Amino acid sequence: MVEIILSHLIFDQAYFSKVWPYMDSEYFESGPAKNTFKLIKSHVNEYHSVPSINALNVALENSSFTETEYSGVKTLISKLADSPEDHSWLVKETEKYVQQRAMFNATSKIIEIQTNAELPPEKRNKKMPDVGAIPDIMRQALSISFDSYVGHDWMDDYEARWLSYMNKARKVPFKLRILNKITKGGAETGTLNVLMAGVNVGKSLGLCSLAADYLQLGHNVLYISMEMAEEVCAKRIDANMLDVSLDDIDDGHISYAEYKGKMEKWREKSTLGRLIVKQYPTGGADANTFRSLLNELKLKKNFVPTIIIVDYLGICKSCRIRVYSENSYTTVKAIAEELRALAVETETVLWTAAQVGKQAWDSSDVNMSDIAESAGLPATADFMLAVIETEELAAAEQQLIKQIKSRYGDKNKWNKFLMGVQKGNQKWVEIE
Amino acid sequence: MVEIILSHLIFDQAYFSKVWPYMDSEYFESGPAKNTFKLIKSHVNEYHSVPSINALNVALENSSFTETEYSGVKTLISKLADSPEDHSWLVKETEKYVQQRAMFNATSKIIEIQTNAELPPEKRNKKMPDVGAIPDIMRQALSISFDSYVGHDWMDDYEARWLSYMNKARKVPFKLRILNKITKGGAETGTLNVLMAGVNVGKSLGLCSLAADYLQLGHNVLYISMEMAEEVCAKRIDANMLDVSLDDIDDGHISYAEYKGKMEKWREKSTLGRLIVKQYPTGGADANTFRSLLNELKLKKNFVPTIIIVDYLGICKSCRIRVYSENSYTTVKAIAEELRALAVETETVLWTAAQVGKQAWDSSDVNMSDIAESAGLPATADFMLAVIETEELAAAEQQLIKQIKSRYGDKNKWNKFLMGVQKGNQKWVEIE
Amino acid sequence: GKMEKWREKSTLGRLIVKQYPTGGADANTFRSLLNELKLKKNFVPTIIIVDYLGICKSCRIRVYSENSYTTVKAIAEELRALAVET
Amino acid sequence: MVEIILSHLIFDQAYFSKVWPYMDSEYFESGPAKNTFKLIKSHVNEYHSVPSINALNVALENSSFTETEYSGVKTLISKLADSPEDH
DNA sequence: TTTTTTTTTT
Ligand SMILES: Nc1ncnc2c1ncn2[C@@H]1O[C@H](COP(=O)(O)OP(=O)(O)OP(O)(O)=S)[C@@H](O)[C@H]1O
Ligand SMILES: Nc1ncnc2c1ncn2[C@@H]1O[C@H](COP(=O)(O)OP(=O)(O)OP(O)(O)=S)[C@@H](O)[C@H]1O
Ligand SMILES: [Mg+2]
Ligand SMILES: [Mg+2]
Repeated sequence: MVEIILSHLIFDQAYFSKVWPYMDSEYFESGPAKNTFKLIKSHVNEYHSVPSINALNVALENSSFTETEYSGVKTLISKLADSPEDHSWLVKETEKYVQQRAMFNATSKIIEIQTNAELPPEKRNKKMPDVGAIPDIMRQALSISFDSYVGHDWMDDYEARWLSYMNKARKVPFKLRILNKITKGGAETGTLNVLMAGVNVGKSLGLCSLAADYLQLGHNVLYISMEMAEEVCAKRIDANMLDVSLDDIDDGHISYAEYKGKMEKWREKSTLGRLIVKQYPTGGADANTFRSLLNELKLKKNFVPTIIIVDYLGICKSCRIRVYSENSYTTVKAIAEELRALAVETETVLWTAAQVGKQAWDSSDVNMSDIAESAGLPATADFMLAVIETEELAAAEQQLIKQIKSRYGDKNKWNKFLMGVQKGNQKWVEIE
Repeated sequence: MVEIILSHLIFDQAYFSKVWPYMDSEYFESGPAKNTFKLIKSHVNEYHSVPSINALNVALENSSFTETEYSGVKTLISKLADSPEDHSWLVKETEKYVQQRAMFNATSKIIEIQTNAELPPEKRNKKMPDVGAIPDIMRQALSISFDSYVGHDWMDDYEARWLSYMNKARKVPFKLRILNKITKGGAETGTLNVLMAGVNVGKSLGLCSLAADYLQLGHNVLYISMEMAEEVCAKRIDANMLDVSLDDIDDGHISYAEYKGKMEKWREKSTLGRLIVKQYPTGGADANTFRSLLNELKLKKNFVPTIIIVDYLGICKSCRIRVYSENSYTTVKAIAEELRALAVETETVLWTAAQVGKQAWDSSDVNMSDIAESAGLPATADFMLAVIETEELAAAEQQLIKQIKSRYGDKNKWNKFLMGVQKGNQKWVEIE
Repeated sequence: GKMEKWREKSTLGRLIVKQYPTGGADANTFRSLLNELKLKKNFVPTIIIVDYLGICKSCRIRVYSENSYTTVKAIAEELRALAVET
Repeated sequence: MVEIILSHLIFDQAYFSKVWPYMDSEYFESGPAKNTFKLIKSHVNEYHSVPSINALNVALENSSFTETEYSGVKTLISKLADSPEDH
């Protein structure tokens, strides 16, 4: 049914718009269909417009086809006449035909490779790849996109925009009321959020608390620890969930009976996600390793996270440059860009913590210029919180959170607010 | 690798238990391998235990097939030896072989289906799958892999994590009341512990004292001196262990009789550990050099250290920054990260020392900002003790210790505590 | 009601919003996007607005063959060349 | 004496202890010996242990090698055996 | 070899 495909490519515009990128010369035939599709594709890539019948004829005249190909293309172009068909049905049939033809090409290549490899080494040909590259061509036949989004037309796509507005398909709510009220319903899907604070003042504590809350809200959470082992972060999360004090696990003040009892009482709830903690060596993992980790989790453990928390994002590799090849600014900006690209690609909320230069350690006020590792991070950041803590504030068992950078709302409404962080329990609560 | 797989299935149990389920009768061959695996699977089904060579022989005897196949399988069970290869390599190569054989079977089925399709409809078998069934089997070719430990799940790994809780895994006691009290059972294997003090305050004294304390408690210590020679470090260890003042060691007050007697007395103590001292030129020690000499000499001296000490962290050499760099911050941070990574890879407590800034030499208190030569070190350090010295405390033979940073406990609970120092004895004592 | 009221106006143009991965887009990628908007739709922009220039990737430098003042300036020159060309 | 060197690398543990870290790929020849030591290097860098004969000629030795050099490599692997003498 | 950057220290 290639003739219908070509006729609707030429005479229809919505049809051409819907499925251009999945049209390839290897999908029709070795005869007139491929030739006329080559004509169409040449005109398209040359003039950036759907050719008309006159344009196709003109391209035919100044071509290098023999008599047989000329006659076939001329007849096929003559047959091209517009007909009324269902748009969705046409799209579905195009998907079916493209899938079937890709599978046919794949299996033909498989036959060729297997048959030639069966031959003795002298009889076989080196022009054709060995059996080793069977799976890739086997998996490329199943990796056809079939969906292409060119842009968000402001006037033509206001229905979907309003559906996203009312449905809040982007916001991911917190468990703290103050965070929701300052972020207008939580953090969005493809975003990078930052906790800015000094050394040993509650960065990883805050990230573990956020991970615990997300896990409580039925979310698949992937905690990527860079400074402490898997058991340490899992112990912090255990202290947060089971309400066991962190000192108690060390001192053995909790019996295995009660620990297992509350573990069971947590595991029975259906409002509980899956948490996978994956520590990497300090400065030894990159965004490509993160993507491979996601792929392996999905394939083996059937795990696709919705929240990915990376504690101390700074100690990574940019995956584009050699490690320590550049200065701190360049490599950190590249790592942050890769992290936000991963967040937008997987539509996963990405939380992290930022180091602060010595000029703001033990200081009651923290600004965005006080960030240490780079200035390419705050530009790439969608939300930053200062987690300041002075001696007096630490005495009162609280931290001063400052909204130094907010893209979800105005950062001058509730700029200062106190948070009741419980240092022992690795969890913070709202003062209200 | 049919022979290896069959052998380690018959003999090994860890290999058998790790991957029994990912084994199909059609993975092996059309000849003797399939028959032997059929016999193994039949024996496992009849009796839920791994068979033995005699069991395979008798099962072959009571089996019935062609005499040529009988001889082939009998010869096949004549070569299955123990051959204890590595288990990780075993499972990895078995996974590779299984994936290759699954790919071969899928390819063969695809060829058969395509050949059946390219036939007149009269001469076709309806039992054969249609062309449309080809894609899904391709997924069955790609969706084959052994389950592997990807991350640390917080729920379905809680029992092992509790095992790591009740067992004080990754803990090394200190033989000192305040140290074990503040670290909640010693430092953890694969961490960074640092002493920050001014110039000539007792950093090397402290490291030697810790090395001796570990040596008493049956610990192997890899001392790496960057400033002092091996003889000097051995002398400091002697002064700490034998309670001989540094004056008496080089003034001749120590006699060979007493020295020999005390040495043999410590030799008879089976609780005594093993200590070595490797010296490197100032700024000429590398992480790769750490592993090399230990690797070959580990075979040569059967010595593996629980505690690795690197004197004067600030004057080491990086294994990633190839050329010398004037930037203190980047180089020192990279060196600290390299040290922490080496410690975690070897799973051994790493101790070091650090230099305070020029402004902290005359100060009675030391802050974390007053560190020198970098700010990446306080970020990479799991534990930091400031050895504060002042004239009044020096007169009282006491040095203040202030836990600047602690990931083992709360650094505000016992932040400041006096520790008695015997500089002549080069020893640490706890004030009661 | 407001959307349809704006659509009723004959003085209203067209707005196309396209998001690119941070670092993934390029001046040649921008040109390909313009060609795609001319092909798929009848859209030929008169105003092009980019949130930030330096995020993009140079079409001539491979990845980071040189420093910041060889890629950022190259992208700026490529974007001005795009403006002149279109 | 590359054959003796590789034989004692594979079979003698004490020899591997004092001689392997000072060994390199380009220290034997450009023929089969280089390929054999490359296989050994890959195995040791992948598992931190000396490969067995089976781990060498079965798991490896099935890489992208031409027949002329693959035959030589398998011949070299065949002629490997321990030699009793002092370390 | 020009640049841009974060940084420690006189
Ligand atoms: N194991 C622990 N037991 C008890 N309290 C702890 C423990 N670890 C940390 N704390 C407390 O939590 C505070 C912050 O700890 P962290 O979670 O490491 O915050 P941090 O800022 O990420 O630390 P770094 O190493 O600078 S990133 C410390 O100052 C202690 O008061
Ligand atoms: N051989 C020695 N004899 C007597 N006292 C010594 C000796 N070595 C060090 N000390 C004393 O021990 C204290 C500092 O010793 P060390 O630990 O060697 O110095 P440090 O902490 O390593 O600082 P550095 O490395 O010299 S900048 C001072 O009070 C010295 O007087
Ligand atoms: Mg922390
Ligand atoms: Mg000293």
